[PDB]
Amino acid sequence: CSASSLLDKEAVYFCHLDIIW
Repeated sequence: CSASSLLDKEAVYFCHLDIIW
């Protein structure tokens, strides 16, 4: 079920990454 409900959590937070860095 969405990898313990992560998948989007990790993709979104890390790609958001504070305005690309």
